[PDB]
Amino acid sequence: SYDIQAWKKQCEELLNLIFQCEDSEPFRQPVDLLEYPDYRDIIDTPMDFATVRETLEAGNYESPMELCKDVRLIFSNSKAYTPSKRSRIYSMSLRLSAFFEEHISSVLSDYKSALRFHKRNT
Ligand SMILES: CC(C)NC(=O)N1CCN(C(=O)c2ccco2)[C@@H](C)C1
Repeated sequence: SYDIQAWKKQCEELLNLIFQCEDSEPFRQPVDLLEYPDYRDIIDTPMDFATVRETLEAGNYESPMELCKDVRLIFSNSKAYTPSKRSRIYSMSLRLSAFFEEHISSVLSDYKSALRFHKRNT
């Protein structure tokens, strides 16, 4: 399975699954700096799943590792903002993260395998 390009549609389909999860609701759009006027004091780099989908569809990811780093930033930002480990929105974040990690591992493995095959004889 040595298709170097296959990660992109695999990531589009996984973003579609994430958008169907009720747990994605708080993460589908950039945080509004009205309801949370301090947000930028805590969080240096906002990220959300619509920004990730747009960056992918623009042709602005070179690899599924870069997409993975942005998705993990959504979850670390939610960790940085939660008052406790017992919030609705942080709790939703940890379930969505488990689901994402379960599905992205094969995408990453297949991509890195494809790149090693492409360099086998270099
Ligand atoms: C719908 C809109 C785009 N999202 C939004 O307003 N958010 C999502 C990010 N966020 C958290 O991560 C959080 C952790 C604990 C409590 O809140 C809050 C600032 C609320």
